[PDB]
Amino acid sequence: NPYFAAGGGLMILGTGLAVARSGIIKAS
Amino acid sequence: NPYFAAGGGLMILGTGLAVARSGIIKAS
Repeated sequence: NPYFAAGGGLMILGTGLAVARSGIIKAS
Repeated sequence: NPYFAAGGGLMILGTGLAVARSGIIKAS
């Protein structure tokens, strides 16, 4: 679990990257 | 985590490859 609790964090920050790219593109 | 922190980087550069192929095709 703790060695593989980072996959969820990378998925979370990747969803954040997609929301930021989408929202960032809308702002631009 | 650090042994598997490369899966996120490969996914990132693969998304970059898709954006570059899409954008590169548009430029061509």
